[PDB]
Amino acid sequence: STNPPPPETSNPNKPKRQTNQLQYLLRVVLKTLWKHQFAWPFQQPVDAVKLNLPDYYKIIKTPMDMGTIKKRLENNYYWNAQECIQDFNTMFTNCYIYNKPGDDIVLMAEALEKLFLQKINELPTEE
Ligand SMILES: Cc1noc2c1-c1ccccc1C(c1ccc(Cl)cc1)=N[C@H]2CC(N)=O
Repeated sequence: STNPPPPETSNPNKPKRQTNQLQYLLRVVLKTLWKHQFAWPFQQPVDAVKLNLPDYYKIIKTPMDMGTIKKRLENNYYWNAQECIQDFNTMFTNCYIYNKPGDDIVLMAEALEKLFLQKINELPTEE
């Protein structure tokens, strides 16, 4: 039983920019969420082998995690903030698909998502 290869965190043939929104997304949004007591399960790809979740990557075909997003930000992988926000959304959606309402992992995701939305409600001037 193996995990899949993780998502790419660089790609020279994908357009990219440094923008004020993307800088904020790393410096403020990601960095703040990272320090939350409920960040830890979302700080790396799901290790389905270690966690003994053999069906995880049968159900979840578009993995995404904050460790990946951090790397993407640091490497200027994104063209715009919206692309990074989409990744965060995929992370949350995955968690809500694989688990169920009331699970502890879902309480963790819901708290992170609430905080995320608060942080992103106001960004720097778009570019
Ligand atoms: C992300 C993600 N989505 O699902 C899971 C994770 C996850 C990642 C790393 C460590 C643990 C997990 C947890 C989990 C469960 C309880 C608590 Cl308190 C904390 C985390 N759950 C699995 C699914 C599972 N059913 O085990």
